Amino acid sequence: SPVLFDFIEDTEPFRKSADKALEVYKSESEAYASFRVDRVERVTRVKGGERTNYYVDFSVRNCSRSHFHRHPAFGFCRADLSFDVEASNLENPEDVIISCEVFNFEEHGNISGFR
Ligand SMILES: *[C@@H]1O[C@H](CO)[C@@H](O[C@@H]2O[C@H](CO)[C@@H](O[C@@H]3O[C@H](CO)[C@@H](O)[C@H](O)[C@@H]3O)[C@H](O)[C@H]2NC(C)=O)[C@H](O)[C@H]1NC(C)=O
Ligand SMILES: *SC[C@H](NC(=O)CC[C@H](N)C(=O)O)C(=O)NCC(=O)O
Repeated sequence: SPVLFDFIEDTEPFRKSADKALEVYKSESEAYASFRVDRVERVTRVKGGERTNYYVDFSVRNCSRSHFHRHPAFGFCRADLSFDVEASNLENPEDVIISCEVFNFEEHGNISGFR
């Protein structure tokens, strides 16, 4: 059985999947409580003998940093959605694995300095 790796060009149908994966992620990681999906960036499909996996790569924002003129923040997440090969839509993955990494304006280089 060959394994097929390719990309889905129309990512908008994965937006809800990204929203829900972030919701799940933040329920386990309290520092992420204020976070919201920015854009779905890329979706990769891997089709195997057993499952179809979709890897939904998405940007996030730390909305608590939109208040009080805080330092900006951004993150990238990947959600791995694993589907029964018989699934007819995206709504009900058998399981989901999510990781996220954050990029804080003030923790990198000299960009948070003054003249
Ligand atoms: C998203 O943005 C918010 C705001 O920057 C981040 O929450 C803040 O996280 C810092 C570091 O944990 C908190 O500071 C800590 O405060 C505790 C108690 O005050 C103190 O014991 C620690 O030494 C530390 O200074 C800060 O309170 C918290 N701020 C707010 C307003 O909630 C959050 O971490 C960012 N999320 C992620 C995933 O990066
Ligand atoms: S993180 C602050 C909120 N952002 C969003 O809800 C979506 C992400 C985008 N970066 C965007 O909105 O441009 C927010 O509260 N946005 C403005 C509002 O008051 O709705």
